[PDB]
Amino acid sequence: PGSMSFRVIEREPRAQRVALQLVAIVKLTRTALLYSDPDLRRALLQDLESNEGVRVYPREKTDKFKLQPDESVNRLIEHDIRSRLGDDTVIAQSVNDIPGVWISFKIDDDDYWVALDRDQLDTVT
Amino acid sequence: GSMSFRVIEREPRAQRVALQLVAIVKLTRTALLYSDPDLRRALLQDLESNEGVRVYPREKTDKFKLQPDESVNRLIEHDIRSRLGDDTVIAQSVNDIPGVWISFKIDDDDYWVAL
Repeated sequence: PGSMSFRVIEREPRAQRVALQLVAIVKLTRTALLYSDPDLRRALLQDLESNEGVRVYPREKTDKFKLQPDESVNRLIEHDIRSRLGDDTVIAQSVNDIPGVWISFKIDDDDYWVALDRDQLDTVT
Repeated sequence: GSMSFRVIEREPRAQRVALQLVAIVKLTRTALLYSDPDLRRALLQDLESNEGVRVYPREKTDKFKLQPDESVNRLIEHDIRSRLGDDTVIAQSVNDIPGVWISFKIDDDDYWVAL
């Protein structure tokens, strides 16, 4: 049980909690939409909004967005998310001047956002 | 503080494992609820392979075993049922397969999620 080190566990377990939760929301939202009945898809999207606070927007070439504040916790959360969703995942604090937690996804060649009503990326809901 | 009337001193926090399990079940149930019937096999395969979420039919003949009756488990179970419904079965095994087993229902169809 060693005395020569200096590094100790700090806040990393919380970052993992937050990240794995966000990864679940994005993956399950994508899956729900991918396999949805087209006749029920509006209802699905309303259900996600009302019961999970998840909004789905098309991701357009004309979208502007702002990256998360470059703080150490945010870097760790983002890194943990990208480990599961892919390097090219875009994670933002606002898109088209709407604040939130914004995470990109794709279905084949169609691009989307998941938008969550959260003041901070470092949030456990 | 221990004898005081402050919220933080008198009420246990929601177990994070419980709220996470709730979110997974809610989303899974949502995916299934609005799914295209011809895509339900594909959906179930994707849930298992890509999200680690295994959905099975729940049959009347299923044997299940309840979680150990310890105070933490009672609080987790209470937090799950307060969000999913009091009809929710929560089990440590179904048909002698260990796991975190949580039931849900859509119309006349009963299901398990194993995590």
